[PDB]
Amino acid sequence: MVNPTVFFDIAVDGEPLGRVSFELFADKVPKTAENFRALSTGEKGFGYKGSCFHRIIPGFMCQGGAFTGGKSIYGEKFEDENFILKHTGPGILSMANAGPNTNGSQFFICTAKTEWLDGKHVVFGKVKEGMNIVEAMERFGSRNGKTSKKITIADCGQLE
Ligand SMILES: CCOC(=O)CNC(=O)NCc1ccc(N)cc1
Repeated sequence: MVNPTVFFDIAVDGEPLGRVSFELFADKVPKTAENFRALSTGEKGFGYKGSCFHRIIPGFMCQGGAFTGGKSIYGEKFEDENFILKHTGPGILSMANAGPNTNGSQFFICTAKTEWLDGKHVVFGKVKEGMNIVEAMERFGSRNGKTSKKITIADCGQLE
């Protein structure tokens, strides 16, 4: 089977910035890819639509996925599936966590190589189209992650 592709339409204080799409590496991390895919379509009855990027650190990453801390599709938190894929550069999609085996819905998009996270955060996808949109988002962050405008996922879903 072809790896899934999903998309986010990004808005800044309600004004459209464009569409970002992601390849999900289901061939290496099937359970982790399936969680993000289903949260993007809304098929379990909840997910990423309407949520914000709450933590943005320029030169590092954009983090989102906490909706009313977030939750996985497998009921609160699931195990680290593997560490096959590494944090190799801009556009890498990886799971946020609060220690071992604490994956939920929160995720981050890298804007640099973040090798110090290897073996602790599960990498599961990469930006395919719209990397410049992620770079534009990054400009609304700060040292501590606070955003100066409301950066939201206005819409989301599956393309393949
Ligand atoms: C670049 C990645 O940096 C972090 O992951 C920092 N930790 C973090 O935000 N922890 C909060 C959190 C709570 C519950 C779940 N499920 C996931 C995350």
